[PDB]
Amino acid sequence: SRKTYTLTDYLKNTYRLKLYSLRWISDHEYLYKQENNILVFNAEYGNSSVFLENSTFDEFGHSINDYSISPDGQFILLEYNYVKQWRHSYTASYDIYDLNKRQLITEERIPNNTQWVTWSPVGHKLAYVWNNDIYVKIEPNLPSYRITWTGKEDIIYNGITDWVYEEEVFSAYSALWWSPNGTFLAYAQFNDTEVPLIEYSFYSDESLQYPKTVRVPYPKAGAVNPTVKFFVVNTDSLSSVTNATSIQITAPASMLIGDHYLCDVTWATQERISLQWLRRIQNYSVMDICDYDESSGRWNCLVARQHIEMSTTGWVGRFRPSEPHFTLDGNSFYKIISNEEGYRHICYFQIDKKDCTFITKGTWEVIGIEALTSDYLYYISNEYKGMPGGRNLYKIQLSDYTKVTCLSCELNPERCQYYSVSFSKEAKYYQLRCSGPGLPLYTLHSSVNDKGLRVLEDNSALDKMLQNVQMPSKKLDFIILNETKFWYQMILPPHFDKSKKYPLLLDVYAGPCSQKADTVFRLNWATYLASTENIIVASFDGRGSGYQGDKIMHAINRRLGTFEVEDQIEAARQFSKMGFVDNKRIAIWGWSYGGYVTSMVLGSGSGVFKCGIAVAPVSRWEYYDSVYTERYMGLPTPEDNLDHYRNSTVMSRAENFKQVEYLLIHGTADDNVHFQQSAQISKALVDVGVDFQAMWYTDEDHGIASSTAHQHIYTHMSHFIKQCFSLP
Amino acid sequence: SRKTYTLTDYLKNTYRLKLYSLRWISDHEYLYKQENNILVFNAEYGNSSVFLENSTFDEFGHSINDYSISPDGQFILLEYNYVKQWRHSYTASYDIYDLNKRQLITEERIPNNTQWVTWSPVGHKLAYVWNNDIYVKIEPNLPSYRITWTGKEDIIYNGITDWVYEEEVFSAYSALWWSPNGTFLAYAQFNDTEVPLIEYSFYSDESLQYPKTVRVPYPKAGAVNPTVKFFVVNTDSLSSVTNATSIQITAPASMLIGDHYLCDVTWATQERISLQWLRRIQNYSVMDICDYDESSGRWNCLVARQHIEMSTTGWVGRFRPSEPHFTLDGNSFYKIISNEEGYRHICYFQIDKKDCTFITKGTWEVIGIEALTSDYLYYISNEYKGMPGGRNLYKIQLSDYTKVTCLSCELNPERCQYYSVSFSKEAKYYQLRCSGPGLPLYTLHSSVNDKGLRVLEDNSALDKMLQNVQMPSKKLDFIILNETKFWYQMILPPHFDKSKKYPLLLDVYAGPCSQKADTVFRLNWATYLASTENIIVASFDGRGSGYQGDKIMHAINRRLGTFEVEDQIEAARQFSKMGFVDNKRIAIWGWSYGGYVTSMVLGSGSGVFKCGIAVAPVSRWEYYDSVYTERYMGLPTPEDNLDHYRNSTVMSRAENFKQVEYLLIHGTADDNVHFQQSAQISKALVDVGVDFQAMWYTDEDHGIASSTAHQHIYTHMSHFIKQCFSLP
Ligand SMILES: *[C@@H]1O[C@H](CO)[C@@H](O)[C@H](O)[C@H]1NC(C)=O
Ligand SMILES: *[C@@H]1O[C@H](CO)[C@@H](O)[C@H](O)[C@H]1NC(C)=O
Ligand SMILES: *[C@@H]1O[C@H](CO)[C@@H](O)[C@H](O)[C@H]1NC(C)=O
Ligand SMILES: *[C@@H]1O[C@H](CO)[C@@H](O)[C@H](O)[C@H]1NC(C)=O
Ligand SMILES: *[C@@H]1O[C@H](CO)[C@@H](O)[C@H](O)[C@H]1NC(C)=O
Ligand SMILES: *[C@@H]1O[C@H](CO)[C@@H](O)[C@H](O)[C@H]1NC(C)=O
Ligand SMILES: *[C@@H]1O[C@H](CO)[C@@H](O)[C@H](O)[C@H]1NC(C)=O
Ligand SMILES: *[C@H]1O[C@H](CO)[C@@H](O)[C@H](O)[C@H]1NC(C)=O
Ligand SMILES: [Hg+2]
Ligand SMILES: [Hg+2]
Ligand SMILES: [Hg+2]
Ligand SMILES: [Hg+2]
Ligand SMILES: [Hg+2]
Ligand SMILES: [Hg+2]
Repeated sequence: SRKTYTLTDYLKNTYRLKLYSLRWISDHEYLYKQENNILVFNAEYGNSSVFLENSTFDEFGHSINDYSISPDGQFILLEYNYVKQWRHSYTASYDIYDLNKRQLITEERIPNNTQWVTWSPVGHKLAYVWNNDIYVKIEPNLPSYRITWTGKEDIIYNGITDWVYEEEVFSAYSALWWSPNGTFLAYAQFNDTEVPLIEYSFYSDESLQYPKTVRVPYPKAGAVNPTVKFFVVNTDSLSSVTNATSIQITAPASMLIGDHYLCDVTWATQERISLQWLRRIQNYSVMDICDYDESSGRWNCLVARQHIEMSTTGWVGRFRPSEPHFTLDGNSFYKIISNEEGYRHICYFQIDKKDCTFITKGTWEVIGIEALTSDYLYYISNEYKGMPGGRNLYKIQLSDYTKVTCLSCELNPERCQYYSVSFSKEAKYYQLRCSGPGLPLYTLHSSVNDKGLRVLEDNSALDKMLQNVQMPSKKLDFIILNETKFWYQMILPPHFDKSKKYPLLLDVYAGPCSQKADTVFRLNWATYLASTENIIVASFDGRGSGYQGDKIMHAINRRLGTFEVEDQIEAARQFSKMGFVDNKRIAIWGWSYGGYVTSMVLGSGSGVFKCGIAVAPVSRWEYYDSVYTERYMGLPTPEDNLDHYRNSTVMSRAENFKQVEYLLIHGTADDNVHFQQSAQISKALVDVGVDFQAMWYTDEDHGIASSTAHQHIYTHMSHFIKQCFSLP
Repeated sequence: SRKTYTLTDYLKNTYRLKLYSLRWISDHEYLYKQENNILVFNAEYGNSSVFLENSTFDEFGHSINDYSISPDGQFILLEYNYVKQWRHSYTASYDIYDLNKRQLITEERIPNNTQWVTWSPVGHKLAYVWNNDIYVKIEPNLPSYRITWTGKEDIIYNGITDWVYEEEVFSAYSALWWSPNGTFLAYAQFNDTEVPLIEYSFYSDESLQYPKTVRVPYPKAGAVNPTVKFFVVNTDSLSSVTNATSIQITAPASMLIGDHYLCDVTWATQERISLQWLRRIQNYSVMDICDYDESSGRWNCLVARQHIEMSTTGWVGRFRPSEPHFTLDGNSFYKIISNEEGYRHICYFQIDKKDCTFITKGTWEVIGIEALTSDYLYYISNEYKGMPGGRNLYKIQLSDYTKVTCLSCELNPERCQYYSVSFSKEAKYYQLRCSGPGLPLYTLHSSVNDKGLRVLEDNSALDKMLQNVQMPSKKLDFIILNETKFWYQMILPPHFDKSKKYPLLLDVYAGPCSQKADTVFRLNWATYLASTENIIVASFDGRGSGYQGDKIMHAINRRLGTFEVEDQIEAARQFSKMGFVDNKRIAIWGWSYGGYVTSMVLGSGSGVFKCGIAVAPVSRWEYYDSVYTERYMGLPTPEDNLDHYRNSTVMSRAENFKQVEYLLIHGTADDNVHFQQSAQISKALVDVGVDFQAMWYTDEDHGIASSTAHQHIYTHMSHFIKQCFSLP
């Protein structure tokens, strides 16, 4: 009798997950916004106070989009007139509110169209980027000191990243790193002069008479990449009129040999910076340790103190070289690295010593190092119950690596099997965030004896609403393919009954290092397909998938569009032999990498799939960005990996699409996976006389996330799938 | 007759219409290319021989695209390396083969990437355009003299048209006019310096890593237009030492006041040039008559033989000012002019005399004037039987305008009701080509005692094949709306039965001056729909339609998207009364203006149509080019016609599309009706939550006519009509 979870429930967000996003501000307090008051909370006791009254900024005269409070708490940054660029980049205007007075500063304001701004870690110095150059303000109401003069739109970038660096290398727009002191300001400079431009039309509102042409410096696989330089400036010695000096730190000679990337920057102490470099052929990386010289005022990077990682099996790291976590004295650090068995585990490195010491081991992987004090290293892993799709927090006593406690595994075991965490300063307290399989649960904890303090949000409201709906359930399990375990999940209709045959939709991603079978709770399209349409929605993690060692993850090295495509096909075959799936109605779908795989699968000739939908697919690896593509495929030259670049396009399989119903969807302002990609798919299908269905989304990007396009795309795909499956 | 006319039949051209395309070279001979031999025929006696054996250029090495025989028969131009640009423009390589000898010319060759070439009208001089400048060659083997020096890609065009002039004003790439003597070369020069650029992506072959951005100067409604100058050069007085002397003829003062166009250039005599100009507000045109002053060496245009044309109820002419046809002495001319009842008839004008004398009159119109001799003017009209969609050749004895003979009306009246004609020089002979309603029939005739000489092609072959096909029939008739006849045509399934109820597809074009109901024989998609799927395919000529007088044609003046739209809706309602139509299955489709009307009708909320298809539609007039749009719509400013430009978009009717099923299709490289227009349609349906189907065609233009794309669009559109009509 209860209602079923509908498409409109998913589209209009009727059943909302409650969050608890906080920001630690010391070792025992955090910020949290409640009824848009900015509150501070005391971790030990739970009492809270109003940091910034909800009311303040009513008469400000602009919607305020975000805020950033100075560390040594005298000022707050108000961000307004936000306009987005890419995934992380944007432009905004900024005001500064002096808290020890009820006053906005009216002088020497951060300019409009500022590209990035950051407080120093302690105090209240500011650094920002405007017209691609860096400026520094020692006091909020004083003139800034201009640090760089070479900034030039789409060409020279100081303190911010260009397109590939934002998106693929740093996952950030920012390229500024303050000293822990606030003394030094380090920054990167990117030069894109000879990087070729992607060009596409942007139509805008109907009033625009001529379409705009967007031009973005974007290196396609094998193309000229941007170069990079690294600098450090002393912020304590600046002059009102005299030009600031930037000291350059040069990449090591083993990188200057050819094309390379700056992949990570980390201050180990007030006087030591760690720079992690990577070769364009992403086989070799070097961490350089650079020390400030009292005498010279320059920075020395001793060659014998370089740390080097290489891979024979594939590439370095998952999506990048892993982060180094330094002990307080900066004399040693911890880092995740692939062990001799090919499983990622924590290694202990001492700076002027060469090898490292593994401190964890086994047939599972450390997902991340989350905190480090002198007594303990805290990390997240998939160790628990041998479930690669689960995640828990652990604690290692550094005096004996065998002394390891799981801090979250048994807290609430049927409801919580996927945790992330956020530690205060010095790791005195931590917030735990369980993401499933039950409703998300956010808790607070004390480190001394790992006692539970409270419960921050338990989603009881959602719980009450959900009891009135026929929610689907989720099965997480594995099949054997050729001697090996491969995991999958199924989202099953309510009142599931295995004596019936349900239509099956295989929801695929399957890019290198990905994981689609897990223990997270989600309310999504699949929820609606199972709850209302009685469709089984399955995801499978095959070769190339992550978190289960390099034998599985690297199987696809230099070979995209191969075993990962095959494995999705085999999984669907096995699913078909389960008494409960009807083999006449198996479909497949995905987005991005999932779109490519869906396309390759539909073009395989397998006969297993009746229909599929590819949204914003990659179609040919030569059309994709250098950093991501070359990492897995090398260079598209005859000298290297051209042949497989050519053998692994969707277009080459055009003829086999005659056996299937295909829906191809792409946003025309996709700066990431260019619309070109799908344009070449349709052209090939047309050259061969194959009929298929299509939809472009005007001015939409890779997310197709504007509110109306999002409703529209899922509406269209629901129609397509219902008809494929003969559902009214 | 058994088997039916199939989709494949249409797409594969199983049933070809034979043609007889001939080229007159004198008063009594024509060239005809059979297979690939060029044959010369004698018209009086009908004997023929081979002019150029198909074998001659076996060792040329290059595939020859076309040929052009000099007028004195001494040389032939061979065109090869043809690369198509827009509708008429293209580039190519040229050779000249010397006929009396059998020698290709190796000296002073026409250069590669030549943009236009033309022989003088009588002899063998050559004029060509390369890199936007004009060159002249007195003899094929001699050095060319450079006439212009200002040529500049996309900016200065000497002797060739820019995009708008090519497509909309001259309907030709050429902008060169040799005098009948070959003495003078007149030419036009276009300046597109400030015309804005339309920009769109061209993806090319799979191998292109980065898409190309195509950029073309194209004036949208109300934007800056190209300017034009007119020059004349004496080609008998050229020298290798001195530079060519071009004499400018300026446009009349009354055009010089504002933006204007050069619309038509005609040599009246060896020394007299007629230039027609039109104001950007296409309500005033001026014909200037200019004469060469032998002593001065100049050209003078007497403000007093200026002839003026103004429309009260609309614009001037049909798609442009009508062409003047000068008597041999040049002192008088005939031209089609709307008379005082609003019907287009032939007026006779004497060069320095006021007014003109109408030599035809009646409720019907002259379609074109085809030939002029001392004693007779020949012309085509729709007078016969009062059928506006019928066409026939007539003769008027000039010494008594009441003596009018119809030359084609009774040749074969049941098979032939739509004629065009091609006259030899001096009009001693004519080829009639009948287009329907029976199979095409080409005949040759002598003008003396209009005697039929021979049947050239009767399509006997096709006739026999069609006997074995269940061919649809065509019904051409009218309905009476207010007190006015509006014509329609229906294409009917074989074995039609007025007792059953058929689904109906309304096939629309309906732009200004157009005609979709006529007596022409066609083998097309409608043929298939009717013969195999049993769909009635109807078209209707409502207000705004042509050839029935200005009252109907001008009704849509400054109001595109109103009455032409409503009348299509009303025609469909009327077809529903007629008891052989299933009124649950009515669809509408169209291309271009037809896409626009289709979309305006689907979005009118009439409830009359179930579904419809729009191909490369105009969606908002501010997006379309200046010359065509402003003719019918004036300028889009607050002082002129902005309100109606804004209330006639497809986008404003978005919400209404929820009542119907729509398929929108457009090529991404459409340089005429920009993909933009459909991108704005799609985005408006998304912002209102309307689902619909789509198909973009990559790198296709307004014609979407490469064979694979043509096959693929009609295939996709057939599936769509079939499912909307519940037809397997
Ligand atoms: C919590 O309460 C204590 C005791 O009154 C007070 O000192 C502290 O400032 C309070 N913390 C907050 C964040 O309101
Ligand atoms: C920024 O924005 C406002 C309005 O857009 C303008 O008045 C102001 O002077 C600009 N400059 C600032 C605030 O730095
Ligand atoms: C950017 O690199 C190019 C080399 O192509 C060079 O012309 C230019 O000087 C560089 N600019 C800077 C500031 O490094
Ligand atoms: C037609 O026949 C006449 C008489 O022999 C001949 O002179 C003429 O050249 C022929 N014409 C053609 C085009 O074959
Ligand atoms: C045209 O191009 C071809 C091939 O590049 C060359 O052989 C020829 O010399 C060029 N010049 C001409 C034909 O005027
Ligand atoms: C083309 O027009 C531009 C803009 O007025 C003008 O500056 C230029 O001289 C013109 N050039 C020619 C050759 O007519
Ligand atoms: C010929 O005249 C043009 C302008 O009409 C000039 O630009 C060119 O340099 C001249 N060359 C000679 C040979 O005088
Ligand atoms: C701001 O906070 C107060 C105090 O809790 C709350 O009751 C009020 O509704 C809030 N008002 C706004 C502007 O959200
Ligand atoms: Hg990188
Ligand atoms: Hg990296
Ligand atoms: Hg990866
Ligand atoms: Hg014109
Ligand atoms: Hg014109
Ligand atoms: Hg017209």
